[PDB]
Amino acid sequence: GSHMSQERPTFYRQELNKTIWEVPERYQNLSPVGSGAYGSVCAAFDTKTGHRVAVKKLSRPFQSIIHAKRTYRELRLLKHMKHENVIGLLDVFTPARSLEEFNDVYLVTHLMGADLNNIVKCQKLTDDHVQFLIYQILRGLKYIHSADIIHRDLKPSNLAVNEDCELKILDFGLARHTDDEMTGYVATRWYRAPEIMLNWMHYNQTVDIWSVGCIMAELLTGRTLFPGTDHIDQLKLILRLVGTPGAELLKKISSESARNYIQSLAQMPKMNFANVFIGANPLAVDLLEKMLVLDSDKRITAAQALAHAYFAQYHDPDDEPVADPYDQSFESRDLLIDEWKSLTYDEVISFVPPPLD
Repeated sequence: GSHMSQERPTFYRQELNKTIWEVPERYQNLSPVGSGAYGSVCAAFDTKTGHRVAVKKLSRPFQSIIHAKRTYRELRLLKHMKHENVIGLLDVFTPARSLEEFNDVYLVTHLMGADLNNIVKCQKLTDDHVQFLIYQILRGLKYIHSADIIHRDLKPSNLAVNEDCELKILDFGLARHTDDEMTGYVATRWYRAPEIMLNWMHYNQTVDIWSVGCIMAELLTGRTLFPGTDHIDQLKLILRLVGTPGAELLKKISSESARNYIQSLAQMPKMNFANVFIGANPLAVDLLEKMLVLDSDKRITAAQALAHAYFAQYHDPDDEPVADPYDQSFESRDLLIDEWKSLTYDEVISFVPPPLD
């Protein structure tokens, strides 16, 4: 038996954050929470499940061809990610009755309550919290990478945490397929892998591992590991810890006109990690040493990291699932702005509500 017919939900309008929000009657009790450059966010009561959700309104998704393509890609990635430690798409909708009426896009996700920044300011985390937090990031990351995707912007504000210390990776705005000639700018300075900052090489998924290292270091010490004030300070901060790279490694990671500058620097050896993270669990220190290396070919992977002894209390190889490969073929097409928009419209319309369990 098949459905011949579909019933559009009933929508209602109200003013929130200086604009009219128009959402299905399914969502009630909307109130603003978050503000960002691209879309305002409201908490809401999801009458379908009885749980609180975040509703993000996108009003500039197709402003330009660049915006439009990025919106399409991001929605496909969002629709793809189904994993406990990765943000899921509970719903996506538009009030538009047709493609011609289409502009605003609303995304609905779980409302977590805090991000990792919040958590850090409110406590010094125990080694157990750290184990469990980083473990979950890595479990989510193994899944994301197995989809052939690089997150590219892991940082505390992109990590949602609840009261029970459960975590989800947020924000796929900058995420890309590994095989891309990378577009988009990762603006985050403190958590960004050196090879990305140098903008010289086609980098790999281990850029996200670097980020995890910076985050873990920060959870252990209670302060940002590499809080550079600019590109130069950021570099010197990093080389101080990890030691200046051999000449060979240099060739691959920087342009000559950068390579030359680096060499211009006073050379420094790799620091003793135990002294930087004094009183940290020795296993944690060992793992940091495997993450925070300049050579991306030697950097430990997510799947490897999960099997590291530091996670012995949590590691379950039978419960660390992988994804289907993401198909990025449409993103090689050269399309006009309206065509990227029509494609996005298709993705919104074809959205399949997750089952209730």
